[PDB]
Amino acid sequence: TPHVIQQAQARELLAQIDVPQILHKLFRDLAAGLAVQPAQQLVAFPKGAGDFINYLGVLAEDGVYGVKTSPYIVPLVTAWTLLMSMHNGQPLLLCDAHELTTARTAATTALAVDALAPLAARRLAIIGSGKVAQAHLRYVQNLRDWQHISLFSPSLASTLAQLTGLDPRLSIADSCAAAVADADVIMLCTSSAGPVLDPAHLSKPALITSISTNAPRAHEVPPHSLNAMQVFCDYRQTTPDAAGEMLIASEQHGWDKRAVMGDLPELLSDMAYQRPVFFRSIGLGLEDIALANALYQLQR
Amino acid sequence: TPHVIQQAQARELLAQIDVPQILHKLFRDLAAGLAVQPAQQLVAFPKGAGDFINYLGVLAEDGVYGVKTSPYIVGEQGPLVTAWTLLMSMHNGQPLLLCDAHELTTARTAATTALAVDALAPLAARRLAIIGSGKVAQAHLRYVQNLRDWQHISLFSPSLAPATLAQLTGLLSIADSCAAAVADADVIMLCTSSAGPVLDPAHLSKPALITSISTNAPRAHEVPPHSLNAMQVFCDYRQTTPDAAGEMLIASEQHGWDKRAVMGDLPELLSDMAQPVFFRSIGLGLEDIALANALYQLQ
Ligand SMILES: NC(=O)c1ccc[n+]([C@@H]2O[C@H](COP(=O)([O-])OP(=O)(O)OC[C@H]3O[C@@H](n4cnc5c(N)ncnc54)[C@H](OP(=O)(O)O)[C@@H]3O)[C@@H](O)[C@H]2O)c1
Ligand SMILES: NC(=O)c1ccc[n+]([C@@H]2O[C@H](COP(=O)([O-])OP(=O)(O)OC[C@H]3O[C@@H](n4cnc5c(N)ncnc54)[C@H](OP(=O)(O)O)[C@@H]3O)[C@@H](O)[C@H]2O)c1
Ligand SMILES: N[C@@H](CCCC[NH3+])C(=O)O
Repeated sequence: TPHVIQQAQARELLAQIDVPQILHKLFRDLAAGLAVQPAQQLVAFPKGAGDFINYLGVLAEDGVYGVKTSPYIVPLVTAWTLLMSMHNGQPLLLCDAHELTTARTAATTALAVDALAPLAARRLAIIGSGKVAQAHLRYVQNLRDWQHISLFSPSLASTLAQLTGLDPRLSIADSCAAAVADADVIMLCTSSAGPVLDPAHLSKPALITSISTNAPRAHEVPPHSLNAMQVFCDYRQTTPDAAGEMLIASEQHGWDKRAVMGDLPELLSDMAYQRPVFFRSIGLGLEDIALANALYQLQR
Repeated sequence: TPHVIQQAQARELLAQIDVPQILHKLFRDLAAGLAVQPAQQLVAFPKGAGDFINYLGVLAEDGVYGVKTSPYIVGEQGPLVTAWTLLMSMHNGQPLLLCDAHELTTARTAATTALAVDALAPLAARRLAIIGSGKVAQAHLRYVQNLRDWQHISLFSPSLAPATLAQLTGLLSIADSCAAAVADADVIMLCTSSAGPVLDPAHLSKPALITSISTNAPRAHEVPPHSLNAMQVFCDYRQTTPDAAGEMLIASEQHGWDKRAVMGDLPELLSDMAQPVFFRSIGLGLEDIALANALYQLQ
């Protein structure tokens, strides 16, 4: 120790791990106080040259804690996780967490789609076509008897067989509105700073999920729309004070956090469709540390 | 890369670097805006198991940032405390060095206090007292030895009243009490692992420079916090440390002390911008990142 895991081996090890299962466990443990989610810290480089965020997790029950450091340089974004022992204070693992991040994000949304989507859902929209959107598809393509799956990004008109080759039910829409038309579940998987979908423009109640974080107060629905949605999120205690649409809604549209009807801890320990349903994830250090730990236990 | 440097190798490379040099440059560099010193983060483990502190630094000059993590694991008769520094690249966002920072830390703590003693002690200061006799006290004694014409050096810990004879004779007396050790002292260096007061600046026979370094508890402090109201207060970095240093937090919360009485920090002292004297060090990530980066340059 410490084992140093570069990208290739990390991906090989990633493939041998049930991320949905690991995060499922992590949330029930968080619900029971067996894991602790510390605050993130963000530090700007001088002269616009970029930022870095440190994400933390304490897995008390497993006797490990960690930091993922993610620099954004000018646009290069990497991620590395250091796992430390709570028993002897020594480093266990230093792991390239670039792919681990993508997986946990999609698997976290996935857990929320499983807990929240109505059992008989048939139509799926994915907005965004990057790796996070593809992972989202990979991790939700089996959760329901989807008849139809729609995908839209701007760039998609102007490589297309990869996208349609991830599922036989997937077709490229020419517009957001086409993709989401008649959708039971809509997964917003974009880099967008600002709204990509108004829930007022829906033909029926849907489950809407959102993951965009790359911007100060980045958000994918209109902040006012939270007041018209049944609102869920990854963690009650952290996400409302950082999710852009949630801040803006509370500062300007009189939205109160107490309107949050459940987080994943509450959903997955059973403590938590006449209106649309909104699920917000912004990423939790605990997800990063859980995953790195799973690699560490696998690496032994 | 990344290189992993364990304890024994870290010490050897440490012997090859000029710590006071590096910290002098560093603190001038921080005053001039060329490096960022964000606040430390303390995270409690659940159920009284302990905590960790993460120290950050951006050395934008040398194209590196990093994080030193320091777990504090509660034990039966004393905490187990470690320190590992991860140094990252600002060009490609990859790790450069994961280094055991146990001894690096000891060195940058003593050297930080030596910078402070230089800039704050009377140029005609004669008698020196050191409270504590462990690794940190040994480092202090060896970094501050040629800063003044010391005519007497006294030293106290309750165990003396091994690896220090390795520093007794690395540079003069061992007192039988705290009081005896600090009689007529011009500079008193508190170099303990104490969580609470080891010296009351009100029982001194005359004014002195009093320095403090202990971080061996969430709010460790080596002087009664109320005493900060009767002392001219300086610290390593005024932007962050007044909000973490035990005695400053307690004084502010209960003794009506206010952080704006901080008459200077080290960036200010070593850029001529500053003004009984107390100096408080709790460690700063930049110091940690600077020293780690030195070891990385050596490879
Ligand atoms: N919540 C979390 O846990 C977490 C963690 C890390 C990252 N993230 C977020 O995940 C996002 C997706 O990551 P990625 O690697 O898949 O990124 P990416 O490769 O940059 O993909 C972004 C996608 O958003 C699409 N998009 C659709 N409508 C858009 C609109 N109106 N404005 C902007 N973009 C629009 C883009 O279309 P084009 O084809 O036209 O570009 C593109 O396909 C990141 O940008 C980040 O904010 C979330
Ligand atoms: N070690 C580092 O790298 C480093 C770096 C930055 C800050 N610090 C801080 O400095 C502290 C000291 O570190 P160290 O490595 O020198 O520890 P150490 O080797 O255990 O030495 C601590 C010394 O404090 C003495 N001391 C004197 N009066 C005391 C009192 N009233 N209560 C408690 N202790 C008293 C101890 O007495 P005995 O001789 O009777 O045991 C001992 O000599 C750390 O615990 C930490 O807060 C350490
Ligand atoms: N290892 C050090 C702690 C490192 C943190 C320095 N600010 C100690 O014994 O207390």
